[PDB]
Parts: sequence; structure tokens; C-alpha cells
Amino acid sequence: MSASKEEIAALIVNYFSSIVEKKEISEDGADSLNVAMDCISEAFGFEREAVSGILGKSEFKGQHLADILNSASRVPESNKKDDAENVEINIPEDDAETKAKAEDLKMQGNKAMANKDYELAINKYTEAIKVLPTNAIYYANRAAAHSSLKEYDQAVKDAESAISIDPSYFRGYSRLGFAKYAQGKPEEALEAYKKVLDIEGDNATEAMKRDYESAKKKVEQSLNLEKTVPEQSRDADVDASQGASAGGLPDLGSLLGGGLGGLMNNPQLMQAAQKMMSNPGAMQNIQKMMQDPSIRQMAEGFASGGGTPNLSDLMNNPALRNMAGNLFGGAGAQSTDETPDNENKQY
Amino acid sequence: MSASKEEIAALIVNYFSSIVEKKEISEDGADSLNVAMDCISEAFGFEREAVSGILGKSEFKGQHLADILNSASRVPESNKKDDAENVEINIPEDDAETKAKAEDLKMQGNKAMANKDYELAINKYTEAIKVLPTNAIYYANRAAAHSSLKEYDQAVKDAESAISIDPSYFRGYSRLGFAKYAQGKPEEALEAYKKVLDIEGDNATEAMKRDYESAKKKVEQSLNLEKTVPEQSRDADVDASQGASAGGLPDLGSLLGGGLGGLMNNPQLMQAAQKMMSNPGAMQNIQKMMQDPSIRQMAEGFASGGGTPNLSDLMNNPALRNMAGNLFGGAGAQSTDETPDNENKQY
Repeated sequence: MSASKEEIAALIVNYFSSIVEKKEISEDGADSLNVAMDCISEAFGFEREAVSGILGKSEFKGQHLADILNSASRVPESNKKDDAENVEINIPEDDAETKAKAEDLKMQGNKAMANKDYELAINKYTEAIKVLPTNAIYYANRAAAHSSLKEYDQAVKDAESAISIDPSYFRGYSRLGFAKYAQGKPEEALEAYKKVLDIEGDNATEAMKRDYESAKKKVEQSLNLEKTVPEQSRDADVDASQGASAGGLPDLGSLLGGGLGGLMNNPQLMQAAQKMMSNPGAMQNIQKMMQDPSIRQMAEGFASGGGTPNLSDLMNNPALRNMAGNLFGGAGAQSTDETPDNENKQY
Repeated sequence: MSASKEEIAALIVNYFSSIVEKKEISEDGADSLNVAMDCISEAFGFEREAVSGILGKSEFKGQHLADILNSASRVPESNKKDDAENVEINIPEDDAETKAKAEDLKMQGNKAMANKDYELAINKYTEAIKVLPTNAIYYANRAAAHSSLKEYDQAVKDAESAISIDPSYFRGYSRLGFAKYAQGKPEEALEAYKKVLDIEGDNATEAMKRDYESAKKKVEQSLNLEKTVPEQSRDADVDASQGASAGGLPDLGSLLGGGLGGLMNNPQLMQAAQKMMSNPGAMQNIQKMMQDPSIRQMAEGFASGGGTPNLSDLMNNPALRNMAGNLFGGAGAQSTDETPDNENKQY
């Protein structure tokens, strides 16, 4: 290659522009280089200043940088405003207070609950749920209030909801088991007062133990209610020993006896890097358009209608010939025809 | 620092010496490359031939070779066997051996045809047509002989090519008529004979009346009951001056020998570069005083923003696919949307 031999002229004139800029050479010598640039400029039809856009055609496939520094101006370019620094303190700081400010709503709801206002408290604890729902204290408080007000359904729907958030909440189990025992529901009441005996243990009072036993009486009733039916699902029930039932289960053989050389019979390291995919292929590429690389090979033709002489036969006949080995050794020096040869006087 | 400016200069002057001799730039602009490279070699103090030695010492840092090869083999092989040898001194190529060939084929082919030896008549005119394809005489006459050998459609092409050179040659239309006549079209033949008498006008002789009467001997009895009366050929409406190029004639003849520089050869160049006239072509379509906003007052080609990438993007080539892709969104045609201005009176 030699590029399009047009942008080369822009590099040439600008190179001499640098020489005459300093004027290192004689003043008259710089005049020669000066009028030279002037002439090359109008020769291709450009101006010896606006050479930058002309160079934008070939990147010099061998030079690029290092050799010639008189091409690519080392400018980082483009800086307006982008720190790309983290906020840290957060933008939604405004509403972020309500995460902990729901405590005020709780304490104001307690200013209802402790002031005999049951219905008003439950309203204000649901109002505190409206901001922060996930807290067993909200539900189990409404559970305590509802079982008192004989809303045993709502007492449950708060009690097991409070357990679902916190299984250490004693009021959760105590109001669930109370409301469910009042309805007669066995499995609920037993396990609610079991977790009294489990968690509290020595804090678990004799009354709590006795009410656990009294709930177990209801469970004894549900022993004949709760029953998973077989549904007549027959498999081993029907003729399983039918045919030749010698054993449908092998010990190892047909099971997974195939262990010709386990661990050993593995790539292990996998080795899929030194195999094909190390770096060749892909090339990134992307789509830069690059004006028109439709075919884009090189300077085809330009061979021109010049009448070449008989210069093609300058090559001549190979004058080497068998000269060094024309008669050397083999072709002349031959007496080894017979080893005795001059064996005169036989026997 | 990009090596010695003298080493660079030695490559530069040789680089121009090759381009200007190859005639890849016109000699007009090559004179300003000549005086330039002379001022360069003058200034640093070397000859344009002395560069051969300097280029052996100048190995550069980046390129070295291949990206520039004027520091190595700047000449080609030109090595086949008996190419052209450039036939100099005899400058008239179009009349060299050519003129002596075509002339003896003219009158003698005419006398072969007058003997009704159309076989030999064609032989003469075929060689002569190959010599000077600019001579309508050999085409039209060969057409008369070609028609007579039952090759009427082929004879239409000869007669057509005679007209395509010289459409004022009435004897081109003569056997064009005879060809279409013997295709079974007497009335569709008469129009070309009528063109023989049209070009000749009121000076139409008995020798031309023969041609007209050939078709007329049928047509005079035809048009009485059978009327269509077509111009058929038409052709004089697309006369002008025969504004047609050659069909192509590419490579010239493929054998160009090898124009490494040559010595006064036919370039056949600059024809494609010659295309420069410029003419009035706007048309005064001024229906009103404000005929189109030619003031261009912020109107069209405004909304762009540039939105350009950098130069550094050149490192990636679009071998992924290569397409438009980045249309930059568009929607810059926002004018005819009617929402700009609109007008609602407002009272």
C-alpha cells in the first residue's frame, strides 16, 4: 500500500510548513520549501493550511503514530459537567422520615388505647399500618382489643398476622389460642399454648399448662375428623409381583454401574481456551459505517498503454550449466571397474 | 522528530517522480509537483536519482517497508515475451496500415456486388468496417449484399449503423427499406424509401424512384382498401446530430504492454476528467414576489445540533454488518406540522 497518494500530499506540505515555521535550514532554502508547498497545494486542488480533513482518508497502515507525530494532536476533548459521584445522602430524604416518624402515629394511637378509646385506637393503629404495616405490635394490639370486644374473627386475623411477623410475640399466641378456643377450634388452641410451654418454659404458668391440656381435649375430638383418605390409589396394591418379578431394581449393573474411570474420564480443567477461543474471532467490529466499505480493495488498473520493448527476455538461458561437474571425479577418474584389474601372474 | 527531514525528502521527491511519470495526475498539475520536488532536492542538497542510495539508509521507525515501497521495488517486472516494443516515428495510427487496407476493399467490393457476388462483396466491406467503423459507406453497401444472402435482419443492423454515423446518407435508408420489404412488409418498407426522397427533396432522381417504386408496386394497390399508413421507423424526431457515445469499447484491446513510464504513447486518459461545461438551469418559476422562502430565515437545515462522534472511532470497522443504523433519530422536518404558527385570528 501507499494510501490514496492524495492525503500523502497534505502530510508532505504540512511537514515542510513545520520546517519553515522554525526556519532551521537557510532562509533561501526555506523559501524553496515554501514555494514547493504552494505548488503541491494547487497541484491536487487544496489549501496548504486545511490539511486535517484531507488526512482523514488513510490512517497510514504502517506508520500510524510513533514514526510521525505530526498528524494526531493529543487533545483529551469534551468536558462539560459530569462528576458521576454518588449522592450518598439520597434525594427522597423528604418522605424518608416517615419510616421512623410512624412512632408518633403509634404513640398518638396509644393516647387513644390507654384512654379507653378501643375503636379510635384500632383506627389509628391501622393508620400507622398505612405507613409502616410490618410490625407485630400493631396487629396483636388490635387482636387484644377485638377479643375483648368479642370480634374473635378480627382477633384471629390480627393474632396469626402478628405471629407471621414475629413468632416470639406472646400476645399473638395468647389471643389466637383464646379466640380459637372460644370457637372450639382444636389444633389452633393447642399449638398456641404449646409455644407458651416451649418459649416461656419456667415463665409458662400452671394455668397456661392446664388450658393447653384443656385444648388437647378438643384435639382428641378432631382425631376422628382429620383423616387423609387412600383414595383407592393402587400400584403396589395390584399385581406388582406379576410376570417375572425377579427384581426390577439392579444393585449397580443396569442402575449406574458404568464407572469405567470416573474423575479420570473428565476434561477437568475443561481446556476450552487453548482450544479455538483464546482471542481470534469476534474482533468486536460494531457498525461505524466508514462511508462505503462496499467492496473496497485497492488501486486496480493504472497499468497504462506503455509499449514495453523485448525487455521480457532479459532473463536469459541459465548460464550455470554442468561446468563444476562437467568431468569432475565420476566422469573421468574410473579405475574401480575391477579391484584386482592389474592382477598379473595367476595363482 | 520524525526521522531526518532529508530522508523524508528523498522519499517525497521519488514519490512524486513515480506519480507524474505514470500520468495518474495530469501533466498540468504535475508541473507544480515537478518544480516542488526540484525545490526540495535543491534545499537539502541531493539529486532525484541520489535518493536510491538514501532510501537504503532511510529505514524509518514505523512503516519501514510495504506502507511505502518507493524505498524498494518502484519498477514492475514487465516480463512476458514480445509485448509491443512501442512503434514510434509513425505517428498516424488511425491511417497507419489501416488506410491501405480499407480503400482497396471499397470499389472492388462494389464491383463484386455489381457482379451479384454478394459473398465476396461482404468479405471486402467486413475487413474495411473493422478498419474505419466511422465510414457509413461500407456499412450501407454491405447491408445491400447481406440482405441478398437472406440475412435481412442483420442487413437492417448494417444499414442502421450507416445511419447512426451519417443519417443524411439517403443510401442508408435505401436497403433499410429493401430489408423490411423482403421481411414481408411492403408498406412498412415505403417510409424508408420515402426518406431517400425526403433528404433529397424535389431533387429525387429516377435512380432513387427505383427504390420508392419497389414498395410502391405493392403499396399503390394496398392503400386503396388497406389503410394503416404508419411512419414505422420515425427516427428523424431523434436525429439532432447522433448524440450517442460508443457502446463501451473497454480495456481498449487488453494488451497495454506495461506503462511503467513509456515514451510518447496514446494515453486515452483525461476524457473522464474533461467533463466540465456548466449551463443555465434554474427556470424562472416566479409566480409571486415571495416565490419560496429563499431568504432561508431559520427555515430548514437548522434543527441538527451536529451530534457528531470523534476521529478515534476509525479503529473499529463495520464488519458486523455495515448499514445506516445511526439515523440520529431524525424528526427535523418539523415545519409542515401546522402547529408552528397555525393562526386562530384571536379577537
